[PDB]
Amino acid sequence: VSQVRQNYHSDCEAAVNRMLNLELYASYTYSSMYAFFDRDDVALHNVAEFFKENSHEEREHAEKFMKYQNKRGGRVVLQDIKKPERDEWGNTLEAMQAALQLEKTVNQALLDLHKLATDKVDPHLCDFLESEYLEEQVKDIKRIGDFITNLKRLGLPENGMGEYLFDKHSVK
Amino acid sequence: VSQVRQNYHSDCEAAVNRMLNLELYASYTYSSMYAFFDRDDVALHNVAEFFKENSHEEREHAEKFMKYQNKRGGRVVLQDIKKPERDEWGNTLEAMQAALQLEKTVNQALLDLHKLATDKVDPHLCDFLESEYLEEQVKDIKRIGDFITNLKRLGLPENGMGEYLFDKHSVK
Amino acid sequence: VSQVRQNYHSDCEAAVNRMLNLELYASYTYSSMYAFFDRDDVALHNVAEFFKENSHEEREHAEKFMKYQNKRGGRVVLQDIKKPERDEWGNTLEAMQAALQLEKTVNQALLDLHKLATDKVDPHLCDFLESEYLEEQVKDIKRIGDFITNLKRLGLPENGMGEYLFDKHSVK
Amino acid sequence: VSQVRQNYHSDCEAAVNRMLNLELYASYTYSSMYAFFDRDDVALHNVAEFFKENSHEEREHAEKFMKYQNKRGGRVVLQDIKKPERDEWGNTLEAMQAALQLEKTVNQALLDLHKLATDKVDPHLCDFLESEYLEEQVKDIKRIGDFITNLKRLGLPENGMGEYLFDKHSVK
Ligand SMILES: [Cl-]
Ligand SMILES: [Cl-]
Ligand SMILES: [Cl-]
Ligand SMILES: [Cl-]
Ligand SMILES: [Cl-]
Ligand SMILES: [Cl-]
Ligand SMILES: [Cl-]
Ligand SMILES: [Cl-]
Ligand SMILES: [Cl-]
Ligand SMILES: [Cl-]
Ligand SMILES: [Cl-]
Ligand SMILES: [Cl-]
Ligand SMILES: [Cl-]
Ligand SMILES: [Cl-]
Ligand SMILES: [Cl-]
Ligand SMILES: [Cl-]
Ligand SMILES: [Cl-]
Ligand SMILES: [Cl-]
Ligand SMILES: [Cl-]
Ligand SMILES: [Cl-]
Ligand SMILES: [Cl-]
Ligand SMILES: [Cl-]
Ligand SMILES: [Cl-]
Ligand SMILES: [Cl-]
Ligand SMILES: [Cl-]
Ligand SMILES: [Cl-]
Ligand SMILES: [Cl-]
Ligand SMILES: [Cl-]
Ligand SMILES: [Cl-]
Ligand SMILES: [Cl-]
Ligand SMILES: [Cl-]
Ligand SMILES: [Cl-]
Ligand SMILES: [Cl-]
Ligand SMILES: [Fe+2]
Ligand SMILES: [Fe+2]
Ligand SMILES: [Fe+2]
Ligand SMILES: [Fe+2]
Ligand SMILES: [Fe+2]
Ligand SMILES: [Fe+2]
Ligand SMILES: [Fe+2]
Ligand SMILES: [Fe+2]
Ligand SMILES: [Fe+2]
Ligand SMILES: [Fe+2]
Ligand SMILES: [Fe+2]
Ligand SMILES: [Fe+2]
Ligand SMILES: [Fe+2]
Ligand SMILES: [Fe+2]
Ligand SMILES: [Fe+2]
Ligand SMILES: [Mg+2]
Ligand SMILES: [Mg+2]
Ligand SMILES: [Mg+2]
Ligand SMILES: [Mg+2]
Ligand SMILES: [Mg+2]
Ligand SMILES: [Mg+2]
Ligand SMILES: [Mg+2]
Ligand SMILES: [Mg+2]
Ligand SMILES: [Mg+2]
Ligand SMILES: [Mg+2]
Ligand SMILES: [Mg+2]
Ligand SMILES: [Mg+2]
Ligand SMILES: [Mg+2]
Ligand SMILES: [Mg+2]
Ligand SMILES: [Mg+2]
Ligand SMILES: [Mg+2]
Ligand SMILES: [Mg+2]
Ligand SMILES: [Mg+2]
Ligand SMILES: [Mg+2]
Ligand SMILES: [Mg+2]
Ligand SMILES: [Mg+2]
Ligand SMILES: [Mg+2]
Ligand SMILES: [Mg+2]
Ligand SMILES: [Mg+2]
Ligand SMILES: [Mg+2]
Repeated sequence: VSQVRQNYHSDCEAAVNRMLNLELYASYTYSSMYAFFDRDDVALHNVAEFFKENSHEEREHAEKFMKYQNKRGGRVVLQDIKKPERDEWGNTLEAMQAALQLEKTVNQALLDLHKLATDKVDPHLCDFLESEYLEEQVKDIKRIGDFITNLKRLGLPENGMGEYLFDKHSVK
Repeated sequence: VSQVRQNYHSDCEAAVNRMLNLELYASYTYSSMYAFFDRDDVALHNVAEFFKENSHEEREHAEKFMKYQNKRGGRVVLQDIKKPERDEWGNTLEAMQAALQLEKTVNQALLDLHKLATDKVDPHLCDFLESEYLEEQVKDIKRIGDFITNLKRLGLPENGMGEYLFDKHSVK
Repeated sequence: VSQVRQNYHSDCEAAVNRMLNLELYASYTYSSMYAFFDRDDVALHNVAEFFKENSHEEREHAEKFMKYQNKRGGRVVLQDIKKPERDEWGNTLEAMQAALQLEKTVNQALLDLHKLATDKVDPHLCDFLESEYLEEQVKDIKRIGDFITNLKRLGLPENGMGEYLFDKHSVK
Repeated sequence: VSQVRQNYHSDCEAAVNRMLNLELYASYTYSSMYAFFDRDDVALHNVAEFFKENSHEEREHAEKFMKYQNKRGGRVVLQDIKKPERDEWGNTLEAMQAALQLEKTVNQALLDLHKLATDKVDPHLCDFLESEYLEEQVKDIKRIGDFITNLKRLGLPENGMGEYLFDKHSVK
């Protein structure tokens, strides 16, 4: 019943709230990875800062969904932000593998929201996802995949010298 | 039979001409609102200038449809620009309510043209509407809705002090 | 057993993790207030931006506790970030009253952590709280109290003109 | 009997002189590490310069205690600066392990002086230690711990290539 609401299905409104939550969950997982790589017994500061920056990006993505919801006349409904799946992330390779799976989980949720928007004939929501989320996700998945290939080439997890070299030449 | 024409359905060509006319109609309605708020017995100059700027925006939107029509090899066909529904617009709240309904009428026509372009499998016309019209319409509807909420909060239509305050702090 | 750990009690390590969580909870509550004041049927954008900025400040406070934990050789342990107490915040006065109580809840948790650090004879943790958190909390509580006094003076919750005036002259 | 003396216990005056001596001892140990890494048969110049800079920092810390003593009306009493525990420091890992233990010895002496100042109700001396010494010590211990983690990852002491890489990418 919002005065601005036009062509905005209840199902899309709810799916935007769920997508908002998933972006916040992804942010929190990257915060955990930042804190792990900043541990004195891990101490890979460029890796830590890579994940801290990703945490900020995902929070920005969540805030853009809040703004979107209000622009369309939907109502932001928040739920708990679940803690990350792990308390410790092993090493740079294990963390990047977890980041790749997280990025693909977020991408699948964005693609599913695009399919719902398509089914409800919502071109504005389709354009928003295509213009503000789907290309960044493909770029992020490619970047992380490239890093995993390099970490395997550098002999992770066993090769500690390879892990050091990655921190000093791939994320400086 | 234009040498440039490719994947451009006659129905979409005609609907672009009708959409062009509606943009010119919207421009003319905003011109009327400008002239009303510039009356000596209305005298809300920042409100008048808000509507004058919207009149120019809608004329620009119409000219972009003329250029689009020619780029695709369609032919611009003009019809009369109907005078606005009212000769006088009451007060800032009544005018903003009329502007919200006008913006939603224009938005519905753009969404209907997007559905026709989708049915005729015209991705260029879909992209044009998504990239050049649909996001501006959502932003404009949100802005006007926000203003209506504030005018009601300020006690319009009865509260003349509230109307003055809006002119001096919301559209300066 | 961290190689850096010195004079850092397990109880203080755990209380820092709980304090981290409370800062994230406070951030999330301010995010909710931002989204509420950005609604088309609320539409107090300077109030919304005040709360959005507070949301960012509290996230920064949480990240500083993560860095602190690692500097001392403690281990960051994350828990769920609980959703805010309300889904809607009434009006500027109700939201500022909720913000004052939230700031005093955070302040009481910081004072309780300072008392634990005092009992465990941890001057570094005491100094950190005194230098990085306790003075900002007193300033924030004073600012919000001052705003509540002004909102009451302006006739909130009933006086919508007063609410408009506050948005346009106290948080611009 | 100094005209400036107020709330300055004899025990704190003596403990400041002992703390002064320990800072000079720490400076001298870092001087020894500088000279070791500058040897032609060691030749890790960035490591050498790291330790030379730490030697200067500790001398500055000692001079600040001399100034403090005089500000409070105590009297500087100097003792011999004992030569460092070792004449040669093995390799970058052995030296960093010795530096970590030295930093924790200095930190424990600062914490013990803070406890004495607390027992004698000397808030000025407490503030001085908290503001000028205790946070730098936590930062220094964290930095050295992080370096030790990286040197172990790089295969020290056996992996000479790892030692070279550290000199060229961690302390450049
Ligand atoms: Cl709708
Ligand atoms: Cl529709
Ligand atoms: Cl619906
Ligand atoms: Cl929902
Ligand atoms: Cl659950
Ligand atoms: Cl785990
Ligand atoms: Cl995942
Ligand atoms: Cl969905
Ligand atoms: Cl054609
Ligand atoms: Cl085709
Ligand atoms: Cl055709
Ligand atoms: Cl036509
Ligand atoms: Cl007619
Ligand atoms: Cl009329
Ligand atoms: Cl209309
Ligand atoms: Cl149509
Ligand atoms: Cl300890
Ligand atoms: Cl101690
Ligand atoms: Cl303990
Ligand atoms: Cl814990
Ligand atoms: Cl619970
Ligand atoms: Cl509620
Ligand atoms: Cl609270
Ligand atoms: Cl506590
Ligand atoms: Cl005295
Ligand atoms: Cl005294
Ligand atoms: Cl005495
Ligand atoms: Cl002495
Ligand atoms: Cl002796
Ligand atoms: Cl020796
Ligand atoms: Cl030592
Ligand atoms: Cl002492
Ligand atoms: Cl290299
Ligand atoms: Fe994202
Ligand atoms: Fe991403
Ligand atoms: Fe990204
Ligand atoms: Fe338009
Ligand atoms: Fe597009
Ligand atoms: Fe418009
Ligand atoms: Fe516009
Ligand atoms: Fe004013
Ligand atoms: Fe905070
Ligand atoms: Fe104190
Ligand atoms: Fe605060
Ligand atoms: Fe603040
Ligand atoms: Fe020192
Ligand atoms: Fe130090
Ligand atoms: Fe230092
Ligand atoms: Mg309504
Ligand atoms: Mg619904
Ligand atoms: Mg979910
Ligand atoms: Mg759980
Ligand atoms: Mg793009
Ligand atoms: Mg690349
Ligand atoms: Mg021809
Ligand atoms: Mg035709
Ligand atoms: Mg028409
Ligand atoms: Mg007629
Ligand atoms: Mg766009
Ligand atoms: Mg706005
Ligand atoms: Mg260890
Ligand atoms: Mg413990
Ligand atoms: Mg808690
Ligand atoms: Mg719950
Ligand atoms: Mg005490
Ligand atoms: Mg201060
Ligand atoms: Mg003030
Ligand atoms: Mg004398
Ligand atoms: Mg004496
Ligand atoms: Mg001594
Ligand atoms: Mg001797
Ligand atoms: Mg300090
Ligand atoms: Mg560091």
